[PDB]
Amino acid sequence: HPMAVTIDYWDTITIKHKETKAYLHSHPDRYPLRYDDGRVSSQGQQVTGYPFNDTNNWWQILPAGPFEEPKLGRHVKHRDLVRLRHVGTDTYLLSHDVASPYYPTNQEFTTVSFNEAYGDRAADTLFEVRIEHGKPGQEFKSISSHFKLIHNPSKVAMWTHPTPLPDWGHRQQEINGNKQIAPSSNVWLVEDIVSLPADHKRRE
Ligand code: NA
Repeated sequence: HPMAVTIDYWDTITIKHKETKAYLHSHPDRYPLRYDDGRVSSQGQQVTGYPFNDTNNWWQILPAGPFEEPKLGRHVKHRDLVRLRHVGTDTYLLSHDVASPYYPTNQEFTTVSFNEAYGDRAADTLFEVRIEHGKPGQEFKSISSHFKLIHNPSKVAMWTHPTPLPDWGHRQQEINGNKQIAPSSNVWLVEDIVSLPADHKRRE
């Protein structure tokens, strides 16, 4: 497929849910302190699934360890640990054992600052890219690498479903951590390497 290209660290990408077609998304709005059932959220930045194309779908895929200046040509591979930086808010994807908006059993997904992501909350910002049918050393590619995104501390899978969030979440889809990895509803794909120009050698 001409749009199936190996993804490199520091690329900016869009991440699309295979079954619902929603894009992984974020924006400045926060989770409410209390849900209707009385549970308490982290009040962190919302992470949602959004059906349309906009800049709030853009995430930069980054390495898992200490901060380093950008390098070119470092391919992401099956089962690598990664961070995902939301470009529009300059925050870092995080999950933790706080119950999600609609599923008391599933982990909340949110974002955190650079200082948190490379400091005391670093472990909670690491996610494994588990390619469906992946083999050791296999390169992660746009379009063709269907994958599950596994939170490294807890082994929950990033998940979504169709029933929209309330108005506080802009009636977008919930994103949370599924305790079961096997379901096909845990499958995502990278639709576009946004940062990689159309004339770049990597597309040849
Ligand atoms: Na582009």
